[PDB]
Amino acid sequence: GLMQFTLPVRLCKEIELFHFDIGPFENMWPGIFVYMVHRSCGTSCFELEKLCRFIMSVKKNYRRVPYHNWKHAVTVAHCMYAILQNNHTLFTDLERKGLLIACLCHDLDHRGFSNSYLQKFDHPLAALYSTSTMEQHHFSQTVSILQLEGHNIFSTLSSSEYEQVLEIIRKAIIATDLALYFGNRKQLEEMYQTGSLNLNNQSHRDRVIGLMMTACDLCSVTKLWPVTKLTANDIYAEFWAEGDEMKKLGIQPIPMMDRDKKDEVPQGQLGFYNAVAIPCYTTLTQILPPTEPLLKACRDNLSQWEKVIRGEE
Ligand SMILES: Nc1ncc(OCC2CCCC2)cn1
Ligand SMILES: [Mg+2]
Ligand SMILES: [Zn+2]
Repeated sequence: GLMQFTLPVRLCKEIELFHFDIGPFENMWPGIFVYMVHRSCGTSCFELEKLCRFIMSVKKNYRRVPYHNWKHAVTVAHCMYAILQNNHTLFTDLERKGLLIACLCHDLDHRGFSNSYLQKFDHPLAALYSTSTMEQHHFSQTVSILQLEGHNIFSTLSSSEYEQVLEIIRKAIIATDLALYFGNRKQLEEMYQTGSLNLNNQSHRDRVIGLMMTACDLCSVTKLWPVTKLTANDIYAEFWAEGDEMKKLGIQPIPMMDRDKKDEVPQGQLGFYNAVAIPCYTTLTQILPPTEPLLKACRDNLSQWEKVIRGEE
């Protein structure tokens, strides 16, 4: 285990920043993830042969969809890495191990369709899992890959630590269901403001990890404008495909998913930053002050979308 991963100078420096873009070279993404695990967790956290086999099976189980693909998995993992590196002492050994794996696995086998579309289509997964449909599926796929021979990266954990890490991963992946975020953020807002937020309270830790998962999952809105703007195209490529599939079931989709209403995109992003993103990063900055650069970048991107609307770009 004297084999370190190193990145070229520009990446070695920029990877520490919240707004890092992992770049268009797919073959560098595994090495970027291993680099992050080594610095975030330690060079001993995982057996490298097992980790590499885990990563390549996870990659194979992401689909070639415009947005919810392998690049998203690694991008979301990198956002978690930056949060963990700016909040060193706040998180246990198992949490750091668990959360980067949770982020890598959080959208496993995504087909580019919302929980709503599965329900309206009457997909088998909607019968198996009544709520957080895709998210229970992502966690199921995680456990499946973990159970493949030579893929159990948690092998050296005790039985109790193993149940703990798999519970961190399960709660973290379920928390990426945006329908759960609204209630979770509201509850964290109340607890921070009334002064009852207690990081020794496991149910409180769970909620804070939940908000971090939402924060990492939405992190396209916290990049530099050229990345945010170009990621928005991939996000909308999926929304519009889903809108088309709604129209095939004889259902008018919400306007955000209707490709006849592309003109309304900039105003839809405004609503989304105001309703979801800004509140998310505001509450996260309150609980974890060193994540402030995410809120700042989100506010900058909101300002850029206001400029699109005024015809200034
Ligand atoms: N930039 C961005 N990122 C995520 C978004 O999700 C939109 C939700 C509303 C219904 C579908 C999910 C939107 N815009
Ligand atoms: Mg998801
Ligand atoms: Zn995601």
